[PDB]
Amino acid sequence: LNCTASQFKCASGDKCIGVTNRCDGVFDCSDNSDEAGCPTRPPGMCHSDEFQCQEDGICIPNFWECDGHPDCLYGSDEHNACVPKTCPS
Repeated sequence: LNCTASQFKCASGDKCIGVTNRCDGVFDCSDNSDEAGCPTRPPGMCHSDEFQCQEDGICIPNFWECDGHPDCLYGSDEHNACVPKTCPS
């Protein structure tokens, strides 16, 4: 018998782990079918959701960009070109 859609049916079929553990960085079931299809695709550039810092390229969440805090090595996340409004209220 099958399992719920929330339970990712592993290609092995041994364990029907949840989709929350599908591509979660953890080999939950056999053959790593949960993590086999991980579309990280970092071709030297960070993922779309993660801002790539200018000086070093270290990936940070895009929310950290122009967040009022120099998360970057040189604060390129708070780059002068941004001029964010960043209303405290």
